[PDB]
Amino acid sequence: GMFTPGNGPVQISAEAIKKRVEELGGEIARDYQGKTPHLICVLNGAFIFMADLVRAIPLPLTMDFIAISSYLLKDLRLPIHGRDVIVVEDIVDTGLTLSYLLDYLEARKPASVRVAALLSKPSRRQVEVPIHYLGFEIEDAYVYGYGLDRAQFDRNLPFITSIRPE
Amino acid sequence: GMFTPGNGPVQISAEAIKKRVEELGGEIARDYQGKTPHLICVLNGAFIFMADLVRAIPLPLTMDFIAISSYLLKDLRLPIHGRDVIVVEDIVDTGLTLSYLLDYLEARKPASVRVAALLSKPSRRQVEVPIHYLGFEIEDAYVYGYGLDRAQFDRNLPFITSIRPE
Ligand SMILES: Nc1nc2c(ncn2[C@@H]2O[C@H](COP(=O)(O)O)[C@@H](O)[C@H]2O)c(=O)[nH]1
Ligand SMILES: Nc1nc2c(ncn2[C@@H]2O[C@H](COP(=O)(O)O)[C@@H](O)[C@H]2O)c(=O)[nH]1
Repeated sequence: GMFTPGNGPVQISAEAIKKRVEELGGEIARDYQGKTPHLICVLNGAFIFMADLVRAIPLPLTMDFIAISSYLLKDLRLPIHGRDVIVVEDIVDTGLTLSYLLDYLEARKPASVRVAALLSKPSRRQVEVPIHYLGFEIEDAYVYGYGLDRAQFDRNLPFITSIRPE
Repeated sequence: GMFTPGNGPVQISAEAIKKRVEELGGEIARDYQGKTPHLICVLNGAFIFMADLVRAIPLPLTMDFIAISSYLLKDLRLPIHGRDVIVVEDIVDTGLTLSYLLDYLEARKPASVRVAALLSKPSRRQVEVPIHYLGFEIEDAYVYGYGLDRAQFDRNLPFITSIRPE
């Protein structure tokens, strides 16, 4: 029993991920100095990114967890009105899901909204959505690991890997 | 801006936590060899423990996330009937919540159910519940950090700390 990488074109080590997440955390801490952000994790794929990210943000903050599908499974529990909100996503593909979520959150009138996403495949972008804190921009490929699944499996791989289009 | 420990009687470093979680992961991997566990994370407090734990279990597995309160906020999404289920909890206090959850899960007839909890305060136990994979047994105190909150705050501290009864 060992963690094995797929043969896809995208591969990112736990160490590389670790270093990038720490930089993003430091960036957020700096940008939100003097404030109390409310980080909203988009389940299920972003829960590991969320876990590592928050531990790299030396600020007083709160968090929530929600589920959403393309075209809202889990609702918000804490108020976001007037809060400085930070959405934590796993990967931005077409951008549809994030687009719906941002409109949903904006309807409640938060003080501000910024987005943190571990990955982004801009060649697949169909709706322009903002990503203020991006881990890595990658080519078009189906990735998995580090929270992201492959038919519900492989969310436990400590690294990001992928399969071939075939 | 820096992570600061409270003055309570319970203090556990990120390093100590890291080492213990890795041992538990190795234990699960060994016990569940040849099987495909389904880990159910009890939100919100156990999401960091969950993130680190799964990355220390070199086995094919699936996961889900649910919310529950003393005396069921977020429901199950994946089937558990016939599955070898592992509940991932943050801390066992009176044991009431875990007791309800186990009965809930058992009603669906899983193949087996085992429990992993980062912490346990047995002096506060009112209902005997099983913990097959325990991180640390601690004295009675209100802890926070590493996913656990203090009025919704401090879930981001990379270590477990606590406050004084006063
Ligand atoms: N596991 C995995 N999920 C993906 C990938 N690309 C997109 N997704 C899923 O699709 C969701 C939204 O994609 P989008 O709405 O931007 O098209 C993401 O949050 C993610 O859960 C991928 O390459 N691997
Ligand atoms: N943050 C924090 N939460 C606790 C503590 N003790 C109990 N809880 C919360 O209460 C829930 C269940 O407690 P129980 O049902 O065993 O009495 C736990 O899952 C946890 O969320 C504590 O010391 N600190």
